[PDB]
Amino acid sequence: STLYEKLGGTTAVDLAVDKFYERVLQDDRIKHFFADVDMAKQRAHQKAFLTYAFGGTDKYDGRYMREAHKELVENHGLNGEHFDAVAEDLLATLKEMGVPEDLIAEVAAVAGAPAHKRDVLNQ
Ligand code: HEM
Ligand SMILES: [K+]
Repeated sequence: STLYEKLGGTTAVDLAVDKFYERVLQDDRIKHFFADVDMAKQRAHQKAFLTYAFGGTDKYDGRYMREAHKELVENHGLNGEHFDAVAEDLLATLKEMGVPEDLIAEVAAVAGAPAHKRDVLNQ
């Protein structure tokens, strides 16, 4: 199954989520998409994204993805350049964790997959 077991338990998951959260928070390309939400919810998001990318797709229905990002698309100007910045932040986090470049490619293909990018971007 999912995230806890793929990364190797509680501490490892928290490490991945915190590093990802940190990088995105400091990323001027995209930090503003989180301006109207609290810090706890910003981290919860990076956790969700990470879970998805590692293969916990199940709980993130495309229709829910479309709706969940609709205000970003309509109100914050969310586009593909932004989507890519977040994907790239995740992969940079996993590299900074020593995760193998092949295995980063595996999640890179998931997180950045056309049907999901299409849903997030309200294409
Ligand atoms: C792997 C791709 C992604 C998945 C699976 C995903 C999933 C989610 C989910 C499940 C929520 C809902 C949180 C909630 O309802 O409590 C959410 C919210 C959000 N996502 Fe994503 N997301 C993805 C990519 C992105 C990207 C690329 C951005 C760009 C910044 C983004 C920005 C946001 C924002 C701003 C919210 C709303 C925060 C809030 O109001 O709670 N997401 N996303
Ligand atoms: K543990």
